Amino acid sequence: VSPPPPIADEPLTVNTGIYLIECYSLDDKAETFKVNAFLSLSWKDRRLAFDPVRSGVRVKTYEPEAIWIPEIRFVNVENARDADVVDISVSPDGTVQYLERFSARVLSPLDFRRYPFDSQTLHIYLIVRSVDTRNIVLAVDLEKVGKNDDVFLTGWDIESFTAVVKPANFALEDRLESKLDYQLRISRQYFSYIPNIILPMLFILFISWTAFWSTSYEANVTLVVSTLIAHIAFNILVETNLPKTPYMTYTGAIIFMIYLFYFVAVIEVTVQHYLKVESQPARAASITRASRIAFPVVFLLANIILAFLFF
Amino acid sequence: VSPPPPIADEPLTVNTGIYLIECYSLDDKAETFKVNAFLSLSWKDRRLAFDPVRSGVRVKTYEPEAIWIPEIRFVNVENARDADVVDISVSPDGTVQYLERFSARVLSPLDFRRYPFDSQTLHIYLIVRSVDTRNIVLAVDLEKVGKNDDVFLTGWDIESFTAVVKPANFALEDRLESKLDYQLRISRQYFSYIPNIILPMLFILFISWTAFWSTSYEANVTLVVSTLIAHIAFNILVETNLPKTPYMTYTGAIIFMIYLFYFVAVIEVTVQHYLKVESQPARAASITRASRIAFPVVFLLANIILAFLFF
Amino acid sequence: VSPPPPIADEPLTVNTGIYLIECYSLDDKAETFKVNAFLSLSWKDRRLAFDPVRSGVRVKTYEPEAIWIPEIRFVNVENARDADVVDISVSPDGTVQYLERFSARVLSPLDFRRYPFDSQTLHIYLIVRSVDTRNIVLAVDLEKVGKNDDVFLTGWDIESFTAVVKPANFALEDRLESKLDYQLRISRQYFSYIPNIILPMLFILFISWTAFWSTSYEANVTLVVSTLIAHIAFNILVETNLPKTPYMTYTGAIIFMIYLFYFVAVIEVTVQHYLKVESQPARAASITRASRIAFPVVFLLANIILAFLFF
Amino acid sequence: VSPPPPIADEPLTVNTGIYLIECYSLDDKAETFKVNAFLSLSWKDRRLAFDPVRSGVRVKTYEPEAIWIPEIRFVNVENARDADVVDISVSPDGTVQYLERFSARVLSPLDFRRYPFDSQTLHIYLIVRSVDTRNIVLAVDLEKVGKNDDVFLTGWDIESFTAVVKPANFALEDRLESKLDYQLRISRQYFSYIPNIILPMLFILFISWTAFWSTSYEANVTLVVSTLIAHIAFNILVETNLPKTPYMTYTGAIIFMIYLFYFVAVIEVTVQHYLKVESQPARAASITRASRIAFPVVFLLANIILAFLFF
Amino acid sequence: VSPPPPIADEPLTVNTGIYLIECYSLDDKAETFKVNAFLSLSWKDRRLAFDPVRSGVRVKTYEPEAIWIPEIRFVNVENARDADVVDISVSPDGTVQYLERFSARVLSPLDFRRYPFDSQTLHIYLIVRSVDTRNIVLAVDLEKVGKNDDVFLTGWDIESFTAVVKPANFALEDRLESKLDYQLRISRQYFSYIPNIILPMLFILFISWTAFWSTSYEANVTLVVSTLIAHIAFNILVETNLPKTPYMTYTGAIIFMIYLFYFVAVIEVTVQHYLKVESQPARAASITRASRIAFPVVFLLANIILAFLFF
Ligand SMILES: [Cl-]
Ligand SMILES: [Cl-]
Ligand SMILES: [Cl-]
Repeated sequence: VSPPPPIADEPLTVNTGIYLIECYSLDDKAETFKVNAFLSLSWKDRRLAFDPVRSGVRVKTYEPEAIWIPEIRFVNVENARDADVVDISVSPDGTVQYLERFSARVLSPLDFRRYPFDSQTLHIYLIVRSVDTRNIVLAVDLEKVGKNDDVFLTGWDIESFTAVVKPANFALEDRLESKLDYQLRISRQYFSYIPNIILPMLFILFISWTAFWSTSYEANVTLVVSTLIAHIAFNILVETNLPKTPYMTYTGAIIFMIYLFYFVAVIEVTVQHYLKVESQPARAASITRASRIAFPVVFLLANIILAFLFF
Repeated sequence: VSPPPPIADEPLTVNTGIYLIECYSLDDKAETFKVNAFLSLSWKDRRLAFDPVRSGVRVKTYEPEAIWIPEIRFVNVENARDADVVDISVSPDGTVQYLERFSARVLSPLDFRRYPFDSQTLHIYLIVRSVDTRNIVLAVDLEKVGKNDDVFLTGWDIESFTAVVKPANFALEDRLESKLDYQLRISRQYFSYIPNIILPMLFILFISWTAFWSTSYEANVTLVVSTLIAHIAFNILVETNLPKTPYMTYTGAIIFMIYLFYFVAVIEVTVQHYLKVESQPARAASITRASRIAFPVVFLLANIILAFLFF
Repeated sequence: VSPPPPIADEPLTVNTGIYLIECYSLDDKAETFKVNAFLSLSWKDRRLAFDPVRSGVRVKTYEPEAIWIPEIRFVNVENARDADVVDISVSPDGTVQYLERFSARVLSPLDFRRYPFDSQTLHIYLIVRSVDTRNIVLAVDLEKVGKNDDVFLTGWDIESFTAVVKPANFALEDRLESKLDYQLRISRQYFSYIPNIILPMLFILFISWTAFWSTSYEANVTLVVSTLIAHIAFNILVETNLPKTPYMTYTGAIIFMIYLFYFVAVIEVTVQHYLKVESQPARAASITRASRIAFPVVFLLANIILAFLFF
Repeated sequence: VSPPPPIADEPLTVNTGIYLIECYSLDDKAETFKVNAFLSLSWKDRRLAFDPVRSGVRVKTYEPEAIWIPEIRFVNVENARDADVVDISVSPDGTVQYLERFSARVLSPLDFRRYPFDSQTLHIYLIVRSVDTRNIVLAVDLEKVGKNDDVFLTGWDIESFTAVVKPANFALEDRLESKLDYQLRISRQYFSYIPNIILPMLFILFISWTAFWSTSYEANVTLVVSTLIAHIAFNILVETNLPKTPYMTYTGAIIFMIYLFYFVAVIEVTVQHYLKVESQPARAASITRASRIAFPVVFLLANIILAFLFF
Repeated sequence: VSPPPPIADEPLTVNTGIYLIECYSLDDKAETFKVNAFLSLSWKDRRLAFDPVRSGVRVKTYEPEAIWIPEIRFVNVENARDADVVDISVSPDGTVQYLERFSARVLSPLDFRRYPFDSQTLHIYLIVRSVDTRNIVLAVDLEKVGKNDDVFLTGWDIESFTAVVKPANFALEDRLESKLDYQLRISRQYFSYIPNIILPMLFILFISWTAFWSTSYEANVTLVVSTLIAHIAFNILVETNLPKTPYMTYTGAIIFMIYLFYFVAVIEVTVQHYLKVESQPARAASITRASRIAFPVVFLLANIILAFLFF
């Protein structure tokens, strides 16, 4: 075959809809996710039209390579989609109803600034290249767009699956291409991170601060440096969950700022000990007593400085 | 082709059965598992019926694309099934017997609340979309549903493979779809976890508690902080076996509660030492002697508080 | 096509043979292994028989989908086999010679009780489903079963590749199925494990025992707890080589028993120190001197208790 | 089919262009990256030419296996490309316009000398083998070469995608082959590495240096050796991001040089302690006080020695 | 089709050549590597021969399934090769020129005795099975065997790609098979390993030896045991780069021998301390002073004992 000829000089509207049956494998590091969904297309090809009265049953089915079907292709995917054709129904008036079920690996970027309290807007871009004999445009059949009540993306809640109704079209290598935008919004399930990363990472920090109620370098070094080792256990665990962002993550800031509250603690401790060899135990254990508040304070300030700075 | 015409105005019962030949790769983190099984279908298409007497042999075989075969598709899979067709036998009266062997990667969620003492109900959902010319319904051929005596899902015992006989059917994008539910129940083999995770994780905790029979900060810090390091070895090992649940796991609770019995131990130790610089060795080593029971008690209580809270 | 009609009322013998060209990727954790082998089949279909004298060359070749070929399928595989057809030769008398080379991922379980001193019996099960018009049986063409002198399964020696000549056949969903059993026996190359896991894991234990010739808690805690950290390095390395068995592995026992000889060492040390604060340096360093033999003894006993218990 | 016959004795120019739709998965260790792009070809086959006036619409479409299409193949790929054919338009004068969209895994080496401040020149080599009946040459259709404003290669900025216009051609196994060179230049997003690797790796080093303001071996050993442990945490993390280069990386130098500033620190410390048993506390704590500047100096020198040496 | 009939009673020589376009992914652990190469075949089938003077152009091209092409198959591969056919040219005299480009994952074992200073001989074995009607033999077209100036196998230098000209042929399941042997020799790029594994692993050892210039058990235990921890960091990193060999690696020996120079160091230290409690500070610090040379000596001896033993 080859396309429907234009009765006027109009371009052909093709009526698209994506209905999600599964979302799975949101891979943060990779900035991807797998989807499994119906893709539903719908266009007018009068060449196929017919008389219901004489022909018998209302609507006519075709095997795929019988009729002309538009080159609808996903933009932002790695795996060029794996699809079964489900039904092709042609209505009396030459209007076609195409349905495939597909699954593909989509490549939408994620913004980690607010990790692990972030939300995202995933993107499934649909395209169609316009042929020789006529232009083609896509548009949204808002009733053939949805998702399942099953659909669970482990570690995220799912807000909306909507579609930007207006396809911005444009010239790509001499011909026109029409591009739609489907939008899956999600919010990270942050609960996990409290008792798995934050509360522990804090306890091991707080332990470090017990060297303010001690005056034994021999022991304080152990206190602070050992807990720094323990903290390092949890920096290398968090920084490889995520990709190398060229912008600062919020968790990453918190974590990096902690590397001072160890560094500076060592300084205080190293000083308190210094002065006590230099015999000013008054001035030494002024500092050390100060710290007992300075540290918890400057922390609760500076986490609130950051909190605001990031939200 | 195209479907059997409805003699009355009835829908079309299709007679389904899944017989498991292999279950494997239950992936906890992914919330998936691979299955390899016969799918057996069975429907009435009178167009194919015949006279055995004037025939040859009793029953007639067809190559797949010869006859009309219903669009039976798995719902909750990532890999749209890999299938070889095994036999299509048509009985004299137009009743078809379809058999394929398939294997697919199924995506059923697991509830980790009781890990690693949990059990699960896996789900293989079968669907069929209803065509223009008539509706289609599924139902269970209870004699064509089973599993092998071979079948072993490493790290789980397998209870039942049954099927919810009544398919709840419903409207999806204008047409009807009929959905069955096959149910594989399993229970985790928890033995591994005793001598691999729990008993060790306890010994390293108990060691921490030897700092109640000591009065040497210089050493006690080492005792408690080192064992905390060792414990951290086993938190990062358990917390990446599993997915990030937004609900509290039972193992996760135990583990998180342990991070206090290190934190609080440090407090006690830090205090006992504090008081000894402030000269109340009586009051100091009252506490220290108390702890010798307080800790083991509050633990056996609070593990039994949790145990109950989770079971 | 459809099968050879039975001249008597006999079932059809199909003459099977597997010749291994490669075994590779024995995956302990997965309980699998990849094989790459000739599958050779051989049956009598008189419909194909012919006159050599008049027809020309002695034996006739056919492209696969020309003749009737039996549905031979592997039972215990994940990847339903990838096969090239190599030759189909039909002898004058209607006897067919089928040869494919295949490769597949086989799923045979392994028994780890004796790891890493274990041996295994891998299993490649061949099946054939019996048709409508006649029954089918498999049997072994003992001269078409072997393996290469190349074949190396890294980390295992390979004993035998034999086949249980008698196929136990049986009824599966109304029809007969005939199942053969091919058996690849292997023994683990345990040498690696001596200087990589056992000898080191022992040295770090023996170091722990230097705290019996010391009377400095400050230091002994360090000695024992540090070496316990080092030992933990090698428990988490061994326990993820293997799958979670619900039965006790021999290596796992040894390892778990070691977690006492650290625990109990801490006890002794914690005691020796205790008594020295309570002023019985005699009784304290009686124990400590006892231990110097108690420990190495109770170890050589209890590894020999286990050794016998497991062999 | 078979090629266009040469009107003169000229070779055939084929007009190539690659338009990148996605770059992703730059795998440093593997020295690869996945691309997804239009490949656009364009040649003159007069056999296909026609009269527009009589034939109807201006330009003629063909299904792929209808016409002769040149054997264009990618050189430096692992996955021999996955391609859909998009359009084949033949202009009146026998000039063909071929368009496929492809995606492939490209194998271009990366130079890590300046990691993680490096830039790279990726390479997509296009080839065509020349046939019996005539020679074939490639050349660049500079207007059909570009990339998207979407295209993001996580962790890199993308400079240019250009093409070396002149294909160097040559004899390979008796016949000619013509090879083009497309060039994707990129620069690593180094920001991530400051607060994730460098600043921490420095703090843990600076802590080591607090043992110059201390005179307690018992503690200094702890200070220096513990921080060396912490540093080892970050050497094994960096050295497995990257491949085993046979040339010195810049990060690797820095890191390896740090292993001296621990080694030499131990020496100083071990000495200061030695002398203090030998009773020259003057000479001992001359050294120690010297070091307080020697170390930070020799570091700022030697990082600047290297910095220059590498840039 | 079916083969060329033998004019005499000779077997058919088939003229093979492999030209490497890419080698990549030498996987030490797996004992594999991916190759991407031309396979070029060449045989005499007179049935295809012709008269150039009357037929027109010198040489005739055929689509693959037109002519008889020999069953050439790779022996030692996991992935049964992925191939495009490039050209089939038939010369006037019935001699065929076949060319495919293929890529496959080859399974050649590597000998790790001398790791990481080893070299290897990779193996790509070509086979052909001999038919009913006549025998087939392979042989090398030495001018159609080579490699690219591009070809880079990251972490190895590439010496030669040659072919054992004489195919040893043999009987496999009743018929003859002819097997060629192509040989890719490579040498490991060992530079990486000096500043990444050996020099550090030595510094951490040398630090251990600073406990000979100290007489503080409290501290020496820390010195030696901590550095043993640090060394363990680098044993578990080296021992999982490589497969479990049943023979001793050279790196593995060095590493295992190091586990004594920690063990024995502990002994010395544990002794020096013992004697100081038993009051022979002379005899104690005789040993300690001896060691200061004993250790570095016995090391430079015993690494040279081994060096020789392995080379
Ligand atoms: Cl697509
Ligand atoms: Cl499906
Ligand atoms: Cl290609």
